[PDB]
Amino acid sequence: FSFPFFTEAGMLGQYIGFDLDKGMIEAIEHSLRTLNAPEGIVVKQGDILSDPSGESDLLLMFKLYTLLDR
RNA sequence: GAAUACGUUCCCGGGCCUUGUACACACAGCCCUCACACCAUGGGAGUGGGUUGCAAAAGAAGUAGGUAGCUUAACCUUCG
Ligand SMILES: [Mg+2]
Ligand SMILES: [Mg+2]
Ligand SMILES: [Mg+2]
Repeated sequence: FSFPFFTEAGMLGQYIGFDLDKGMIEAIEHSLRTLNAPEGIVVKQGDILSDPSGESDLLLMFKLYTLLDR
């Protein structure tokens, strides 16, 4: 829900955060219409101690910490 | 200068006693946080032999056996 403040500046591109807890991702992904969260943002599951492959521009690391160095 | 506690179940404080205790300066006891180094142990792709076992092949020296080639002083010579 950082989008209200990410777009307060004008980030409007594809923000897609990847968690693993599906009982938490689906307890927060239903919000798309229930809460009427902005319609310009996707979310998809994924880890990073296993899957850091792709290309993007900004790489938000919030709960990475040293769990990958664990 | 006088209207006059019917009553002690109640941590100003102590005695008698009991069970414990996560107790001995001596009373109370259920994590929120992490890459965690570095010496010791249990492992552990492959390397390598020791010592070699096993299926064999090949066999140096020596010892023994055979042996039509070859060679030779003692013996017998029939004297070839
Ligand atoms: Mg007392
Ligand atoms: Mg041997
Ligand atoms: Mg010989």
